[PDB]
Amino acid sequence: GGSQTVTGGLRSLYQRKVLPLEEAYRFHEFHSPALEDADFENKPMILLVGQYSTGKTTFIRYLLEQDFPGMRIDSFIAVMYGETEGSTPGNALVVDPKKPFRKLSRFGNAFLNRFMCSQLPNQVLKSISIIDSPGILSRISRGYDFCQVLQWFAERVDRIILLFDAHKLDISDEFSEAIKAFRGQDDKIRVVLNKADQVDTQQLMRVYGALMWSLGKVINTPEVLRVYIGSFWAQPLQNTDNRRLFEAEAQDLFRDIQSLPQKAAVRKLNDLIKRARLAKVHAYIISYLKKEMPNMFGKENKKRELIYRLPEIYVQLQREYQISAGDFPEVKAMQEQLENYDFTKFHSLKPKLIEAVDNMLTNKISSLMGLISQE
Amino acid sequence: GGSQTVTGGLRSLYQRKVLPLEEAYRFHEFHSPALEDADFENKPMILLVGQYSTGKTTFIRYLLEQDFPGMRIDSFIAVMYGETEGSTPGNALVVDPKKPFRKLSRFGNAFLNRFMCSQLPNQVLKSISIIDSPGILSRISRGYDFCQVLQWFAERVDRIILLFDAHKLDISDEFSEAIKAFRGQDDKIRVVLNKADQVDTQQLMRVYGALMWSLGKVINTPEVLRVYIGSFWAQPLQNTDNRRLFEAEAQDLFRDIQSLPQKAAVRKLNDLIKRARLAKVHAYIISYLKKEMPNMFGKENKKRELIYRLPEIYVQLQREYQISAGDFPEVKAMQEQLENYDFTKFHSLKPKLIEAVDNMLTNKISSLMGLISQE
Ligand SMILES: Nc1ncnc2c1ncn2[C@@H]1O[C@H](COP(=O)(O)OP(=O)(O)O)[C@@H](O)[C@H]1O
Ligand SMILES: Nc1ncnc2c1ncn2[C@@H]1O[C@H](COP(=O)(O)OP(=O)(O)O)[C@@H](O)[C@H]1O
Ligand SMILES: [Mg+2]
Ligand SMILES: [Mg+2]
Repeated sequence: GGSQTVTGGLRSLYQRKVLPLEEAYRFHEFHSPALEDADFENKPMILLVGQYSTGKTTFIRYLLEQDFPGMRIDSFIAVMYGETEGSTPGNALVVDPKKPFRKLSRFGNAFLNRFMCSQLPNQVLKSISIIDSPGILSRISRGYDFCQVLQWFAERVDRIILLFDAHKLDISDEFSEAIKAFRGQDDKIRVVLNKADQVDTQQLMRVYGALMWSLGKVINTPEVLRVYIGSFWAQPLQNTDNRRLFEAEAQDLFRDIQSLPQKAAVRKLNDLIKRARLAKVHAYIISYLKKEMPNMFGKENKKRELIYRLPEIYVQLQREYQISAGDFPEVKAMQEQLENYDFTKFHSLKPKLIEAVDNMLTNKISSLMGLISQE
Repeated sequence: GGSQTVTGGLRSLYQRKVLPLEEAYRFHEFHSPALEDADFENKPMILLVGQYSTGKTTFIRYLLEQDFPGMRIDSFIAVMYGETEGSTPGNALVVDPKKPFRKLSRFGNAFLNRFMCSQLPNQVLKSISIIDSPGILSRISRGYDFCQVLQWFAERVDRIILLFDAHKLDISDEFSEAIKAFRGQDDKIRVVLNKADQVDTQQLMRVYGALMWSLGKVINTPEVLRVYIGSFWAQPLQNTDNRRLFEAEAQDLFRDIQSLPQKAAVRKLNDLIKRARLAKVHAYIISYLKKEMPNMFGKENKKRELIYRLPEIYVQLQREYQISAGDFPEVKAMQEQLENYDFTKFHSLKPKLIEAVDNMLTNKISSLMGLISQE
């Protein structure tokens, strides 16, 4: 709801202020194409990795506080918002251009047959999407590369939740192999020690301790991971000795997840800023190239002189516009592309378009970050 | 007290039954010398490794339930039993032949000046000895190799206790370097998470979790370590939310330490058994060598034939005495030593002496293990 206003504000600011400066200097043919409305309406995703019978399917029902189609308390499920409670098989989901699952077609039927999108109107899903994963075992035989599909979600997911069972902590080689496939994205990982009320207090310490022991043994990062310890479902507690703990841990978890759409808003706001800066540089470059072109003859001779002297051009522009060499595009990649452009057809500099962007960066953004601040 | 009877029983059984079979065939000149009474009166030792201000000195006062000389709540201290409360500086301790600290002389004054033996009549010390260690810091500058002296205690100690502070868990590089020096003896290690009542329940989980995380990150062993979580001193509890836990953990700790003298008794009982078996083999070998020697001439010629055919002798004896080739001494090491012996001066086989040992192994040991069983 509130972050749908943020989404609208970003799209608006981009189309009114940034996009015209990209189109004026063919930004989209050099670097990246125009941003579609899909680039803005992204809800942060969560990947649930956990062995069989850990409680992932219940964990989802616990957050949503509601059932979802084809939940059945094994395959991949993408739980997302939807006007009506419905289910979409994977073979059809990977064709939907309004879904991030279009690239998943590379794994094929053996995977698609074990892939589904369950939709339902639920508050949680208005803000984020949950991707359940098949329960890892503790033999093997899947007609798709299970460790590569897991890897693929991890790179496009905002949060990864390793799920472990305090009643039966049995980290398997397959699970460990999956965790080693998530490395390089440890900041996305959190852990959940479920069914904590099933064991007595001493046993919880042995299990929880043996968990961290073997995790750090695997991830080999000085940055210890966060483990939310509790019993995550609607049922009563068995071993109430740590009731207060399990409740604070659940609140710490709800706060983590509830922050994801906010963190995403900022990430998008920063990406829009960086894009708007790159567009400025691109406009200053093309403009200078146009400025120097002769009024009539020696056009192809001047074009090649500019391309060869492009490194000097960069420094020329950095100084007379106080801009960083960091948001400049790579020198050689430009030169390779500037070969294919009639320099004389470029547009002279349009101060009207740059002012529109600089007025966005100085004034218009301070308010959005204020709209994000009001959680 | 009770394990002083075990000590006496072992010494008695060795002197009455084993030692005469070793002396009859010069066992002590080939393999290992006669066992002194010191070889039996060993009390298991404990090495306390822990950073500064963790509470080691209090931890010791907690177990003993009593002060000890020069405790001062930094240097090595060997807390051991003693008729009277006294203190012995290190420069004099390393000269005492009735102390295992005679080899420590290799590190010298810079270490000896930071080494002491505090004695006192205390029940705990009748059974075991505690070796406090200087508090590791969290700079460096000691005039002795701190990581080599620690290593030296670890190899002769029965139990190593890593001590950590839940109020300020700051594993330092020096401490980690020490823990890496204990590897290869992980079975001796236990951990103690002290001051657990100082933090709230959630913070305990973060600290305890971060501990195991970085420990397994260091020791790299699939065998997770045991961490006794509590507040180990006579004072009341601050955060009573986990009173029951901290009490069971302390009892689990007292049971671990209280078992050490029993485990040692068994280790000695097994070592005596293995020695008595090796003595038998040695007696059968020397006897056979004597048996084959000619009654008069060709003595040096026969001696060399036997030594060369000694591998065949081993198999000859293994079969006609149903004994394992495992407790046989190395073939070549014997041959190198059998050069220096007038074979004709050996003694013929003495069935009287072997029966004395076999009667010890069949009958006399079943009772000692019963004396150990009665904890
Ligand atoms: N918080 C909990 N405490 C104890 N048992 C639970 C809890 N949550 C789920 N379970 C049990 O664990 C089983 C596994 O549930 P499910 O989530 O379907 O498996 P998976 O997590 O592998 O999808 C269920 O039968 C349920 O009864
Ligand atoms: N169980 C405990 N809980 C809280 N504080 C403690 C506990 N035991 C000791 N302390 C405090 O920690 C400090 C360090 O004590 P000491 O054992 O002398 O240091 P070290 O362990 O480095 O020898 C002491 O001043 C004491 O007040
Ligand atoms: Mg599931
Ligand atoms: Mg101390």
